[PDB]
Amino acid sequence: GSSGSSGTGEKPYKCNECGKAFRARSSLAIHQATHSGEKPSGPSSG
Ligand SMILES: [Zn+2]
Repeated sequence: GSSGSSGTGEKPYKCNECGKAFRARSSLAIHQATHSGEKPSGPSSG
């Protein structure tokens, strides 16, 4: 694995969906726009 630690690193925003941490809101939002998912046309996967 990895330590994923480079000097400073404050996690002001935390995604209550997976566990991601962004520096600002905009950064968090853009991501939250990936979780959305329903009525999938093609369950072939899973
Ligand atoms: Zn997330």
